[PDB]
Amino acid sequence: DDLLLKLLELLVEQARVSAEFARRQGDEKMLEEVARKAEEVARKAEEIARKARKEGNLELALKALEILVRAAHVLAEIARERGNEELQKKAHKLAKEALRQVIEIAIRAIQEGNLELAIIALHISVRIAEVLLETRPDDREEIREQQAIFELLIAALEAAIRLEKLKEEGAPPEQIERVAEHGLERLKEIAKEISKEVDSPESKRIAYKIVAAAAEFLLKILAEGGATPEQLERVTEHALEVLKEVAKELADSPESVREAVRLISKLTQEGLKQLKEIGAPPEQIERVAEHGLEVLKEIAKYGSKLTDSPELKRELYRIISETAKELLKILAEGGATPEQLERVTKHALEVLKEVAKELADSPESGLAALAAIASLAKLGLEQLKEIGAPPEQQRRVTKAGIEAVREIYRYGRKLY
Amino acid sequence: DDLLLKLLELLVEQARVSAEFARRQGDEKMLEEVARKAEEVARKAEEIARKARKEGNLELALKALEILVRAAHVLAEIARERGNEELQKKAHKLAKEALRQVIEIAIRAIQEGNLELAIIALHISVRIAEVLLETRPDDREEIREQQAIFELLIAALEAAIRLEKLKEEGAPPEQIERVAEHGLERLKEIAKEISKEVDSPESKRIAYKIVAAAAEFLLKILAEGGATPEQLERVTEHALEVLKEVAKELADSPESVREAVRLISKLTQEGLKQLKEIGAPPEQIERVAEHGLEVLKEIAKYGSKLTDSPELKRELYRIISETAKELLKILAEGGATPEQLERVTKHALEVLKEVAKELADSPESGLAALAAIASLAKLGLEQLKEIGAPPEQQRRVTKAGIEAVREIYRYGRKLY
Amino acid sequence: DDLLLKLLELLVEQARVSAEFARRQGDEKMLEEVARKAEEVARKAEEIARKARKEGNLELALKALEILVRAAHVLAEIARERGNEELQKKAHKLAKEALRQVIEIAIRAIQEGNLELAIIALHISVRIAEVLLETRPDDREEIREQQAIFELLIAALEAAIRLEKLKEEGAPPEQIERVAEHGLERLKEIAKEISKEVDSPESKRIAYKIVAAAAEFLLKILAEGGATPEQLERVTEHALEVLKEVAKELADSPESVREAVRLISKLTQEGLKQLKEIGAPPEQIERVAEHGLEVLKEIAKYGSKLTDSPELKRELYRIISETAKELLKILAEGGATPEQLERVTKHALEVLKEVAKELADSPESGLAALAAIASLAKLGLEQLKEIGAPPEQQRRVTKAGIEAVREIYRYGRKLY
Repeated sequence: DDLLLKLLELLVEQARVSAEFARRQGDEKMLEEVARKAEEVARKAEEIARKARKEGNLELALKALEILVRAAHVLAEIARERGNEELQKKAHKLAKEALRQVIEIAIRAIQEGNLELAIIALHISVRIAEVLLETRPDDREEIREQQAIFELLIAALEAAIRLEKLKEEGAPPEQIERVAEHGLERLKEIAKEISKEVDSPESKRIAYKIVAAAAEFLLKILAEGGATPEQLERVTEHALEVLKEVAKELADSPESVREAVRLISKLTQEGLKQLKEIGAPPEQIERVAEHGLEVLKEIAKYGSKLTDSPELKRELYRIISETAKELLKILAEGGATPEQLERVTKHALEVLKEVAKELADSPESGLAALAAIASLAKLGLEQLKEIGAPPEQQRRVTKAGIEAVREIYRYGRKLY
Repeated sequence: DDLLLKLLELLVEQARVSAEFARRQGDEKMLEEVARKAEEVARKAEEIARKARKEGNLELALKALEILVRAAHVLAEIARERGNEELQKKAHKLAKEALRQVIEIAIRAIQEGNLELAIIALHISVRIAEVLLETRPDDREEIREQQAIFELLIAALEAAIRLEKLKEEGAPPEQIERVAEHGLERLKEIAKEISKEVDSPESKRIAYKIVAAAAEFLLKILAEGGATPEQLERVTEHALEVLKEVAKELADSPESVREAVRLISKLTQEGLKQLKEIGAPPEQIERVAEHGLEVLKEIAKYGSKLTDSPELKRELYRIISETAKELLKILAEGGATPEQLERVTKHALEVLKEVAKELADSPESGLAALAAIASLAKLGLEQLKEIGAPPEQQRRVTKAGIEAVREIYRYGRKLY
Repeated sequence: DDLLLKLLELLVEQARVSAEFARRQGDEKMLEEVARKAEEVARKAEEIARKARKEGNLELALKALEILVRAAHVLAEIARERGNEELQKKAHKLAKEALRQVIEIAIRAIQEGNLELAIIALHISVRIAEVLLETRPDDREEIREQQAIFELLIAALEAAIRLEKLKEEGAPPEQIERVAEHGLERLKEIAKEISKEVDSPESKRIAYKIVAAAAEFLLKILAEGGATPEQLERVTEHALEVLKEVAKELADSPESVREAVRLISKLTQEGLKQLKEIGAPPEQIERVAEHGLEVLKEIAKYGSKLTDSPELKRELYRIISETAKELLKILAEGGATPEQLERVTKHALEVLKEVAKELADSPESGLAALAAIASLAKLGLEQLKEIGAPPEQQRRVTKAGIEAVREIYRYGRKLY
């Protein structure tokens, strides 16, 4: 592929030189034709960039974005002197989209755990900032949002590199966890200040996603560092608590709540999977599971306060049920006893019951939630079946399931 | 070697920085001294560049050209603000020589087929264009000729990179052939429009060389791709036809014809070489040989109608005869039956006779043509002897030789 | 590692782009905040640069310096529009310190033989020159000193790369020596002209260090080139002689003598190491030893005119004695006869006596000179003991030592 990108660079640079020449000559027809070439080059680059995004070669994607930056610069240089607002609109929107895509790449680079790609991407984002700055210097809010995003990314990167070097240097876990907490606290404070600054929904969405990625990166490097599970658990709980606080600030929209749950659940699941891989005693696993479910429930409750969509409620509840199913599957893969599984299953059902009691407001949603509860009970009983649990355990869980179903039906009879 | 080039770079940059300083001081003596230093640095670079050209390291030559470009930039920048026309004339001429050399390198990069070298060369050609643009705001025509050349190189690269990828992807040879034709026909019509747009004989020479190289590359990549001989033959005809059409526009000077036939001969030689290498039946080879020879004949005629020089006529005859002799020698090395050898020998004698009938205007040119015909007969008889052909075939050939020589004398009898 | 500095690059770029935005907006508060941030970035960079200097990774050191120069550039670019003096004062001082450090690294890179590091250092020096030039274009003497240093480095590097090439080519050592001699003579004439231009003690100190390093490099490359010991000795004499000339021209301050002596001693040591490793006859070693000591005494004699510092005189005598001790150590490691040991030891005592006669001016300085020659006598006797020289040789040397002490006491009786 690289030849095509290099050709597009050659083309776009030629378009720049031809445009500077055409500006010296006053040739509006050449300017029009190179503007067409520049748009078509940008189209070729965009089409290739989506292909690179599909295949996951970040270097090519970033290079394609740099071509898009260069093409935007040429288009903007033309649009500036021509006064053509449709070119200015196109370039500005393309630059916004590039900023979005490079931010997504930056999040992905953090998620994959190589910081050099993120740094390069962030450099390209500063080029995007230069293009944006020449495009619209009066949108101080966009600039400041990009700066906030950048500042957060830099803060995350500073913690990331510091931690990565402490790991490579073989530092004592006590120093590491003090640094990690200081990182989380600083990130939280920065995010909290950013939440005072900004009002773009997408900026907040991005911000929380970055924070979540920063917590996940900490989790990854800390876990690869091989620290004793007690430290992993303590950092995890602090991270979940921070994530809950920062969500309680930043989340106030359909997508933000849905994504916040998706993130917190993902990070919970990841952390529990790390505890499973290190071979932690099930007591710690169960504490993380409960504390995670409690946090999730508190978030679900918080998010629900604004709500008017049964559809969002349905998907949220579905995600909560998927979370419970995943949690039980992790304990089962972890070789947990049926008595640990029933304790967890009971708490999970009780959380589901409480979350249904918060969320539910129609018979239709009541049925859907009930069906989810029932499906969880089915999977839970299927775990007890797979471990060959005594019939009393099966009866206990089944009765609890029936009782929860009955109580939710009593609430359903109040709603209907 | 590169350390010397690197010192020359930093010397150039120090000349730039010291020239900023000297302008800020008003130190005309320092400007004179650093201008001498920059000329001498350029002289070192020019000698090293010609050394690199002799050794065939394109990277060194290109880097040395970039040094020459940077050196020219500072020289021209000083000369412009000084009003020094001798330095301005030196810089423009040197930059034009650099443009020639980079174009030749770009053609060589197409010939060697590593398109990354062609990309790097093309990038340096953009740098040449930038310095030229800062040199000549007035000669927009020369700049536009360079742009046309660049656009042709770009078109060639679009075909080249498309084809390279299309064969990396292992596509149907027929789909490849449709793309290759679309490349050639687009290139040809572009070249025709370029032939209207430009007027420098050398620019047209360059353009034709590029077109020839584009066909040559397509042929080489297609043949290395293992496409069946029918595709090679079809493309070869189309390529010859293209070369013929563009030559019929461009054949306005002695060396233009000489080059045109040389390039047609090259394409023909590569054609037979690939048909030999793939193991095609001599049936295809002999058809292509006839095609190439008759195109050559019609071009040789056409160029002769546009021209008068005795030495050109002599050279054209010589080249045509050497071409025919080499093509017959290739067919004989290709192991074809004696029948194909005599068929081609007869056709070649007829071509040479027609060429004599077009060219000949002095007893000396008659004798030279006769001597060439005799040399062709000698080589033909030598190949019939080496394959051990029946004596009747040998006699048939020498009789045809005498008959041709008789007809040459019957023409010459009008002049003598 | 590098990523830390890359974050600093991002912060620098961000500081620039935000400061250009803040200049479009009139945001004095942002300018103040980013200026503080840029100073803190420079603080981070300075500490990292000290760490790199300690670890001796020159690639990192040069990277860190370049990024420091970038940080200085943005700091100055902000301070210029602000009209702030203290930032300009800081930047100018820091840039001079960076120039000093990069020059030291350039000397070290000449020592470590990979001239690409010296080229990168030289590139950074040109970047420093741009920063200095945009900082204070009226401080022309500093710029001209940097130019003199650059010119000297260029002269050295041109000889260096020429020798590297002739050595790699396998040129006859006589031609290499002719080139090296011409290099040294050219370097001396340059150093003379530099000494006619400059008056900064540090500039002369740097200059002489560079000259000494150039001779040292020439010696090392010629020795690696396998030249016969006679050529090494002839070059060594020319080197000592030219080092003496340039030292005498440049030196008018205390540490300059101490360093000059140290450098001459180093070049003497390196020469003796070559003759020892190649297995030269001790006759050549004894010539080099005498010639070095003779020159050292000429320099010590010259230097004695410049100051009354007792500490300096004691240091010079100390270094002279260390030189004699090292010379004996090398001669003994060379397996030379007790006759060579007495020949050299006698000269060593005598040149020490001359050095005492020139330098000493007090009872305390007499006792120091005495103490040193007595220490030399102790080592000399220890060498004659370790080689197992016959008691008569031990006694002959011991009496000569006592007589040197007697002569020193004859002077001591006039000093007290």
